Amino acid sequence: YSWDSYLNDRLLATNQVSGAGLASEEDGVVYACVAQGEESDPNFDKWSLFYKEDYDIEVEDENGTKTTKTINEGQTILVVFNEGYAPDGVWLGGTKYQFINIERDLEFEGYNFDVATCAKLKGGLHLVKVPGGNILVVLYDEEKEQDRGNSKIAALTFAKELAESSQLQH
Repeated sequence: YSWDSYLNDRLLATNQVSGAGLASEEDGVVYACVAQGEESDPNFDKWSLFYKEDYDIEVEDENGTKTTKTINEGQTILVVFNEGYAPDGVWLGGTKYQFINIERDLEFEGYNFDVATCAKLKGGLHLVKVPGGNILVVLYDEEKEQDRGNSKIAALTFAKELAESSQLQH
């Protein structure tokens, strides 16, 4: 597909998320995305929310020790599903999110899902493994009448649609 159409009609049309993308499970790199930017900003760059090439960050531990870490953003998404923790945080689009929770085999209306949630200032994201070996990335923005609970139901509802038609395979 051109996944943009689909993401917009099925997910962004809800008004419950600020953005949505698909990542490959192989590298965790978002390859299709939409952002509610629209009003909003018309020269708004949706990719700015979802993609950023490898960069170094400076970290200071409690000791006062300063190190550099090279952030590969996709990898920070894979570590949460692969290991169940985030040694560096989850980074997306240059923004740091805090890993709050992972729920494996969460039951949503007939289907099971691995779903992770991370937080930023006045927002966050949900990550859901969906078929085709994809990760669904959903953003929410508390300044836009969105919240963590409703964006997650919205992410799960979209994942269920994908899981259902993935089972028409003929």
